[PDB]
Amino acid sequence: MGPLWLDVAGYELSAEDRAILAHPTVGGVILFGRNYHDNQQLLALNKAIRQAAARPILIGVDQEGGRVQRFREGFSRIPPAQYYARAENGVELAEQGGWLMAAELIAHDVDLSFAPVLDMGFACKAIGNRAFGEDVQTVLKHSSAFLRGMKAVGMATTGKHFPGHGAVIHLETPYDERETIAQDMAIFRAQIEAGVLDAMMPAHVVYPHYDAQPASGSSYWLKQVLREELGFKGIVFSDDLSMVMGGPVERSHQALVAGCDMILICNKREAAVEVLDNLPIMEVPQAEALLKKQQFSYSELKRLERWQQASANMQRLIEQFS
Ligand SMILES: CCCC(=O)N[C@H]1/C(=N/OC(=O)Nc2ccccc2)O[C@H](CO)[C@@H](O)[C@@H]1O
Repeated sequence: MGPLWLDVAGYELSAEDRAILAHPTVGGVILFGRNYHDNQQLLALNKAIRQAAARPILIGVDQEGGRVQRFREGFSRIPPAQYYARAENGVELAEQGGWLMAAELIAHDVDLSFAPVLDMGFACKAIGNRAFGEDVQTVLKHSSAFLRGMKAVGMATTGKHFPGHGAVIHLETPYDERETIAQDMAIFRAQIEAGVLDAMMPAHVVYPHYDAQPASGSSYWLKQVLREELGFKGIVFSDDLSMVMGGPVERSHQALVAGCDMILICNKREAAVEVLDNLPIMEVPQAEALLKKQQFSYSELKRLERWQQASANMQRLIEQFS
């Protein structure tokens, strides 16, 4: 596995996608709604991605529930992360949501969902009900549940958006000017200390009190804090670098230098090709810890009472608070 995550245009691999997936700088494919028509087509696409690469490769998607669930039709609908703590058995339901989301992805040959959201509060329009709660204990309590469900089916976990995007309220980059973000960061600290996060995705947010760089490209945030002060041992992602530093190669290089193990380039095939063409090849062997640890089909999954219940329970929960 190489450092680079990239994406494809549609439902099937093109000739160019195939040549791209063969390149050892590629380490993963991130999927979107546009890569999804139906269950069968998705299996077919993921099998083609794995064939084209002819080596282990990661397949990921933003499947959080609520406002962020790329694959809905033919899947169990997963509620907004916010809903769990609002039920009377929020921990129980949040673990069901996590296991169910992860289990259905796996049934469809997807390695991981980029989740859970560990941001605190609902006031940032882009986060909103994607957050588990509005205080440290509600977030920890309910994200841990969700995260235990992911782990139970053998899916690696990615906390986002480090060090916390919950308080972001007119430049190329959002700002959070509080002189302390200790509570937001405490959430991330507890999950790291508990050893439950396989990976971390940082926020594209500047915390001026702390550092001039958006956290996603910050040596302070990604190395001094994330590694040194907090002891994170897992995979650090960058933010989407297709969006100061220079062109794609320099941006990719600054992200890697800053402390990312893997970099994402979405929605810009020519920037990705420029990076494939020009970046020296590096291996990211420790990204293999992100490959799903289980294997099964959807109809095997549906034979579990655990599935029959989580599925009915998630639909019920969505109805309750919608
Ligand atoms: C903006 C709130 C934080 C967020 O939603 N970040 C997501 C995220 N956001 O991406 C962008 O905002 N990209 C972008 C923004 C402006 C210009 C160009 C790209 O990308 C990742 C991969 O898809 C997701 O897993 C992240 O959770």
